[PDB]
Amino acid sequence: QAFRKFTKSERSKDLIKEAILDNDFMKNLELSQIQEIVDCMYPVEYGKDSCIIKEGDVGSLVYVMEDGKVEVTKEGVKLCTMGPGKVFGELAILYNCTQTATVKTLVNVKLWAIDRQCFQTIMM
Repeated sequence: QAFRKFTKSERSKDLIKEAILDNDFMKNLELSQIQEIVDCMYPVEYGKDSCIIKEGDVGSLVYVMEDGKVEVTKEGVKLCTMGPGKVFGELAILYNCTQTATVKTLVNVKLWAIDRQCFQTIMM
């Protein structure tokens, strides 16, 4: 039952909650689960032109964008761009499978990540 609270700003808590409630796979979580996810999220930064996750890789974190923009690609096609308040990486963890798409930064990016063990603890 791995878990750890990371102290963060009120704006960041609101951003994580908005991202959860905006995603069809996550938006029906109980309030207690939403808060546990908020608490277990920790900050990560990736410089511009950096792959966050690559298609075909095993999942390790669930990500919520905080600042900057990422491009999601598959088979060399831009699927979309993702800015603040968007979740990604949850499917690989929820369905214990590899990443369907690559996510690469277009500019310097800040995001919130939750370790798969903590996400698994909360979903249980």
